[PDB]
Amino acid sequence: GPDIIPIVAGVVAGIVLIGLALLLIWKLLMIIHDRR
Repeated sequence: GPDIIPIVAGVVAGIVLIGLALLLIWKLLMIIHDRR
């Protein structure tokens, strides 16, 4: 869209960081119940 690119660069970027940050901490959750 018009005058929306600047917004996407910020949001679309953070979206990739959230999906990666969750998968990281995710391993910290399973690593505990892995030995349980």
